[PDB]
This record gives sequence, C-alpha cells and structure tokens, in this order.
Amino acid sequence: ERPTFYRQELNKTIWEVPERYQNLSPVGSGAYGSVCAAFDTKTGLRVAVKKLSRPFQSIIHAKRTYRELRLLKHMKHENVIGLLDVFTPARSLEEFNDVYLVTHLMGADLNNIVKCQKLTDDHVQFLIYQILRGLKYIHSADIIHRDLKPSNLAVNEDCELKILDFGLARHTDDEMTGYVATRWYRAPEIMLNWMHYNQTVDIWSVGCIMAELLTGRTLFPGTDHIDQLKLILRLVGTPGAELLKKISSESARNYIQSLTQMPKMNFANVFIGANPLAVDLLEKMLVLDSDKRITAAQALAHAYFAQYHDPDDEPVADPYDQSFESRDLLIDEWKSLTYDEVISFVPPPLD
Ligand SMILES: CC(C)c1nnc2ccc(-c3ocnc3-c3ccc(F)cc3)cn12
Repeated sequence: ERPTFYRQELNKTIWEVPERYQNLSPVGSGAYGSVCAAFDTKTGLRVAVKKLSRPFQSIIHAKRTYRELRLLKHMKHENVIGLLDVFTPARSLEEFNDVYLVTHLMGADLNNIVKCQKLTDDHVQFLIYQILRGLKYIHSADIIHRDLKPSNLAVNEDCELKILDFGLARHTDDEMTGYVATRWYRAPEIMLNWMHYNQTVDIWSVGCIMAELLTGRTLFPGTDHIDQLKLILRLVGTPGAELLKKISSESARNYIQSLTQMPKMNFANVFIGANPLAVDLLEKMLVLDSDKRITAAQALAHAYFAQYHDPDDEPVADPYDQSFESRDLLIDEWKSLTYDEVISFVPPPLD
C-alpha cells in the first residue's frame, strides 16, 4: 500500500515522489516556493506539488511546517486551497526529513491575469463572490488569512478561484518597505500595529482588491507606510474619537492625532461609473474602524452578488484546534507531530 517512489533532480533538488505523479515541471519561477506542476494519473488532475524547504531547520521552521500542514489538512472548500495529497518517502520517523504537499494547479494568480485592467462588472461580481465565499469558510474556522492580495488568489481558465497562503507567519519577514505590493492590501491597524487585530483585517484587503478590479488601479499604492496611510485617510477620513480610544498603541494614537483631520470622501465620485451596488459594498468594506466593517457572511447576502448568492451553498468549517499555537515545543516534538499528520492523511474522494 506504500506507493513506489522515483527520483529526479528539479531546480537543483532531488525530488522523490510516488509514480502516480508524472511530468513534474517547475512553475512560478520561484515565486511560490519549490513548486512543480505535475499530472496526477490517479485523479487525472493537473496538480501543484510543493517540496518544503528546510522544514525542520529551527523550532520556528518546524512549527511553521506543522502549521501549514495543519491549515491545509483542515480546509475543504472549493474556494480554498487544500490537500489532495501529502507524502514523504521516509518509512519511519527516524528517516523523516522531507514533506511534499499536493493540491490543484490553478495555473495563474489574479494579479498575473488582470494587471492594468478594468474588468466587466460580472467578472468582478464572480471573483469577489468567490473570495468572500472562501473567506466566510476560513473565518468560521477562526483562521485569519492576514495576507490577502491578488498574488494569493489562484485562478483557472474558467475564472474559478481558490485562496492561497492563509493563516501563515511567512509574510512577516519579506519586505514591507517602500513602494511594494506586499503592503498595499494591508488594513491600517495591522500595517501600523494599532491594536490586537482580527479577522476583519481581511475584509479591508477584499475592499482593496475589489476597487482595483473595478478601476484597473491599485487603490492604495503607497511609496511607504506613511504615504500609504495618507492615501487611506484621504479616502476614508481620519479616525474619530471612538476609534482613537480603541487604538491601544499610545505611540500610534499620538502620531495619528498630529494629522490634519479630513472627512470621508464620497465613494460615487471616487468610483465614477461603477455599479451603485459595488460602491455601496466598497463603502461597507473600507471602513477605517475594523469593528464596523461588513463580515464575509454578511457581504455574501449583499445585493451586488444576487446572481451568485445561495445560503445553502456557502458552507462553514469544522472547528479548528489552534491550541498548538501557544505550545512551547522542541524541534523533534514539532517534527513528530508533523510526521503523525502526514501518516494519518486521508485522500478526498475521487468522483
Ligand atoms: C500558478 C500558481 C498561482 C498556482 N496555481 N495553483 C496553485 C496551487 C498552489 C500554489 C502554491 O503557492 C504557494 N504554495 C502553494 C501550494 C500549497 C499547497 C500545496 F499542496 C501545493 C502548493 C500555487 N498555485
């Protein structure tokens, strides 16, 4: 019942994978990590196979490995990247070193489809509907994406969409400095560490994506953190007395107060000629105070999506046990937990 594995070198690594996966070919030019498109002969799908780099290099990497595998195993929703397969060539814990993860190969990201382009109003509707449908599922598991942006949205030829890279630490270290897209979708409370934030950060990111799909333009392309914040307050107004109380960082509060106050702008004059229902939705997403943003479950019931909305086809998730997050473990302990999670994996049904 353990498959037969075969070896090859791909992008200077030895990849050892079950024979069911044929014709492995690097994709994304390193942008997604060590990932190969392959043909899965068992399901007949084109799949993306990721070989984790340095999975057990430090306590921090070990845990990051475990976390990503936990997150992927839990997700079973059409608009969320999940696991078709997870394997290692190792036959015991003692020889366990590498982890390979397998999911559907969508083929492109939103970003590398829609660069510089206003999309038709039904393409916007359909794409945002799907982001919000996947997001309602993710949030119902108490998972926060934290890094939603076009590059993290994997889209296929039929404009079907799956959300990538949710709930990871990873986005931390790579650069958020200067004129960089890694920062343009971030909610201001997380960009400037205003407070203990939560899942509402992601609705901000949805707003920013939706605007950009409408206009063809990045909504807040700041040259840095401070220039971006000025872009943001110009549109959505400076914080009022109520939000200021909630900015638990005295440092941030004190800098915000130094800015000339500005009223919210009129979204109908900003998004000239766009569906009024779209405007109204963006107004509900791009609210400076996170507590007041629309939720994904609520946005799905908004009239903009009336063509796609179906409350019996917008599932929620099983509860996700993230107690491990507060556990203080050694490398070998995270590695063994990870091993158990590999070994116990159950394939989805092939129809
Ligand atoms: C072209 C590109 C955007 C793309 N298309 N489909 C996909 C699918 C996945 C990934 C991916 O990006 C970063 N990590 C992964 C990943 C995650 C889990 C897994 F099992 C295998 C790979 C990229 N994809």
